[PDB]
Amino acid sequence: AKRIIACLDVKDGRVVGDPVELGKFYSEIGIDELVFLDITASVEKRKTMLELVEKVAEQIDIPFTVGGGIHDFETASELILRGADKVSINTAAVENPSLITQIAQTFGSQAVVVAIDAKRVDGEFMVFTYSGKKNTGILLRDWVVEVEKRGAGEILLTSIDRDGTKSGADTEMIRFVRPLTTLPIIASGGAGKMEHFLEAFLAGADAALAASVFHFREIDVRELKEYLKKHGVNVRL
Repeated sequence: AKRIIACLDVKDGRVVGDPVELGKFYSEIGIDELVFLDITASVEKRKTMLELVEKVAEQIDIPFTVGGGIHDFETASELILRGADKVSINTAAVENPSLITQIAQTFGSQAVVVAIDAKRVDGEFMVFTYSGKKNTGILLRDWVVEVEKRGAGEILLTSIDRDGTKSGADTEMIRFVRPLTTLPIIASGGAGKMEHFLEAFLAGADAALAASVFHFREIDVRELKEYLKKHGVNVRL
């Protein structure tokens, strides 16, 4: 049941056109799920994220994920109890793979999205943390397996190379990750036209995430659902 997810990068409660009326619009246009990525000053970060969950939960009935600087279980728990359906963790998850299990045991595995940012380094796929500032030296191959074994429910796969380029998704990497795990894969980064979405689902993606191409209105998601369904992709329309 392939999903079209819209990602909303947000700072201090604004998109980087508040996050709520924007996701409001997306819930109506036909978006299946939302993702909110907060880049707030860390001293106001916890309160701003909680407030954002509140206001989006008050008017949006489709699943939404919130992430970005979620460092422990208490932050994850309060964001879920406040109205979020899933949390995404990357850096805390990498530095502490136990955290996947910890969130998953209270909120189920389906409540834990692990965001994997990967990049080619010397011919190998490698996991990056701190928003692509740190090469962890961990092979994406090894980290994907461990992520599922720890109890994750979904993997948000972003190619740092092809992210924000509009020149197509990283189908070689999706195909690389696809035989390694069972979890739904959310491909993020690269899509700049509808054909890139089809290419992503053929690679093995269970869901497509785009941020810039939806906001700038380069792609309509009704049009895009029509298109993919036309060419055999099982989308909910």
